[PDB]
Amino acid sequence: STGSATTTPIDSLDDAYITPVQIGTPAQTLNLDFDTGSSDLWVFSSETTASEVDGQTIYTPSKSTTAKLLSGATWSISYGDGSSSSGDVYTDTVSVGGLTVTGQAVESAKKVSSSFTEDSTIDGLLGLAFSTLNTVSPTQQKTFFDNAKASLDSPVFTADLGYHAPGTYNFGFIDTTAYTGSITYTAVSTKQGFWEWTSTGYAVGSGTFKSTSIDGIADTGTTLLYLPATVVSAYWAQVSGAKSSSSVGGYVFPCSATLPSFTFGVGSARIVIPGDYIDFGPISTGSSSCFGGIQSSAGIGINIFGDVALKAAFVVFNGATTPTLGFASK
Repeated sequence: STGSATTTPIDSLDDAYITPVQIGTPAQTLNLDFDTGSSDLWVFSSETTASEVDGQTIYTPSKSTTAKLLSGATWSISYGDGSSSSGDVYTDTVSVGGLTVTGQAVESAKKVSSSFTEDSTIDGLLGLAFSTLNTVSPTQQKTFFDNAKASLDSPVFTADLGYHAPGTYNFGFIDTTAYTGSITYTAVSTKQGFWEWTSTGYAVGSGTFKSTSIDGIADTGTTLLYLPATVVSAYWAQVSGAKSSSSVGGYVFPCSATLPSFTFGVGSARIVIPGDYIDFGPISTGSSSCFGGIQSSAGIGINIFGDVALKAAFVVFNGATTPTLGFASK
């Protein structure tokens, strides 16, 4: 089997991407944030504290003939921005882009933090990291991809995120029309539960490439590119007026700037992020200070190749017995 679904930015800055997902019978369609950095499929639901729902579409298990309470199971997750959610668990039929999994754990939110309530465009998350990170207790649950894998034509999914435009998530096949040149594959460590890999270096603009190993994760659920402070300083030093602002919480730059590109290495191959991809606009409405799309990972504890980086590539998440990651230009 295969599946293919369009993913769409939630706003004009590509702050996140939502993908329609069918849950239950008859289908209830929710727009979920596909997150290769976590491993829980959770949804706003009829069980979510009413004051914490503000415009989201909810899953109502009682209206699904295929929903079953997973008795005794609970979940609770925190994310990198300090947001969180928790609840109980149903199993139900879940389909993405025509690909169907029966018995998928659907984690129903009883509580969500303010950041989730305030974002009316995201109805939940669909985690695509390794199932070892799944938070369901006392019986850990598998991701949608893990459950689908055996049925897939090939044990892969691909992320093809757009810049200020829709893109595609494919399951079970590699669309050879969706990228240019060849795909370069690179090793993955699953030791931390992530799609963790080592970039071979970077360049800033038309500058010379610096060969240096940068360990990090391929994370569709993070907006920006988070890299070591040395790398990030070298980038922003090429932008007149750019500075790290403690009050804003990262590098800012004059909105009048033209940003240089940023290149990262994948083996002997190179992915070029255009400068425009690194512009996240005014820090507040009407400001002439703009927020940068490359930020330091210092104090996160891991480097993160988030959407800023991934949307410059066609990315293969290869879930074969020995997992790997593939990157191509597009």
